[PDB]
Amino acid sequence: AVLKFTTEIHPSCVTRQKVIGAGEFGEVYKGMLKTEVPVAIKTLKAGYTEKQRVDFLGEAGIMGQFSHHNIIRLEGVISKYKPMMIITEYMENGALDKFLREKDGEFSVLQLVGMLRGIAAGMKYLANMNYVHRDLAARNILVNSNLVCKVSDFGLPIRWTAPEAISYRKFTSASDVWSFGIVMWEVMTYGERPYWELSNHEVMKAINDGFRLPTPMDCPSAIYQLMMQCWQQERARRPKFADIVSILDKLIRAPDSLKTLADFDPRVSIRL
Ligand SMILES: Cc1ccc(NC(=O)c2cccc(C(F)(F)F)c2)cc1Nc1nc(-c2cccnc2)nc2c1cnn2C
Repeated sequence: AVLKFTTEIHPSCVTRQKVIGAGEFGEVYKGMLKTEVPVAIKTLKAGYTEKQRVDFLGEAGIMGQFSHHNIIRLEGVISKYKPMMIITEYMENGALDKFLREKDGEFSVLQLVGMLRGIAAGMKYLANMNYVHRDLAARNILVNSNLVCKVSDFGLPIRWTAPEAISYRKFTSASDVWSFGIVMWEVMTYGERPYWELSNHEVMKAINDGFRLPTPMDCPSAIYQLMMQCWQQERARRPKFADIVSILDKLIRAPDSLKTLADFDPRVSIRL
């Protein structure tokens, strides 16, 4: 029943090709699926514990339940044979943080805001399904060849985490909203490191002292206003994901709304 939303894939349809990561007790590979389609494949290798099996098949089962344009698509699961596997779609463009950093300045404001609308729609879906992500960050978002962003989770983030989650482990959709605000800043800066060189303790002290990240360059005023309200100390005052999706949708559909830019604070004076 755990796998009720998932298709069981036969091992003969899967070809693992290269290791692209390490799972909790296994490797992640790039490979091919016949039914050929490129896929990502996470294995659970011999010797896994009971807890690891529960977490692995539980992950597969929740992923099978998710069917949304902005959530990574599960192709299927191998549970009847060993090694067990979770198989997803593969995105040639890869993870959003590296993608942005390698394409600095190459997109329009409308394209960047469109990416954020898609991420927000995915998060609205997860929150509605009562799934708390806990690690929302550009590094966990994949980009397809239509620039569509798919929320994912590759495993292990002070800089992205809401204060109540840091302080007492209160992870909710509202702490995900804080993270989403950080993702907004990541997108609009083309993948800059949140808080630059500040250490983790310096970031937490700054947040507690009331400081917040400054505006990206060339950032629409409405977009910075929105990310700032994602960073309200009081969890109950932050927008819900429904509010975020609605605002982003309305801004894109009336795109002149994005022409008004927030003032950028220069960190350097050049006089000529
Ligand atoms: C195979 C697999 C198994 C499990 C998961 N699980 C989730 O994403 C997950 C879990 C819980 C909740 C949610 C959410 F709530 F967000 F929906 C999502 C993803 C993939 N797939 C990957 N794919 C790629 C990849 C790389 C380059 C281009 N394309 C793809 N790298 C990966 C992984 C996994 N690791 N790595 C390094």
